[PDB]
Amino acid sequence: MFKVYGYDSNIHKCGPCDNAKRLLTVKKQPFEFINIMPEKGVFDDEKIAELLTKLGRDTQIGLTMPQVFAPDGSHIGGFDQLREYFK
Repeated sequence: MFKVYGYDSNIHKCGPCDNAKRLLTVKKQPFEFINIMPEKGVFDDEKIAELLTKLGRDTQIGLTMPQVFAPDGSHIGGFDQLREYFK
C-alpha cells in the first residue's frame, strides 16, 4: 500500500493531502492515511517521530504535509512528487 502522512482536513485543512488521496484512488492504488494531528492543535508525537525515522531526518525544517511513501517503502515526497511519480 502507499502510505500517506498528513492532516485530516476536517481538523486542519490540507488541500495537498486531499489531492494525494484522490490521485491514488483515480489510479486504483490502495493507500493507508496516517493523520498526524488527531485533534485541533494536538500533534501525535509518536507518528512525527516515525515519519522522521522513515525520512532519515534529524530536523523538521521545511517539512510539509503530505509525505508519501511508495508500496516498497521508498520515499516519494509531497503531492507534487506523487503527480510526477505516475508519469
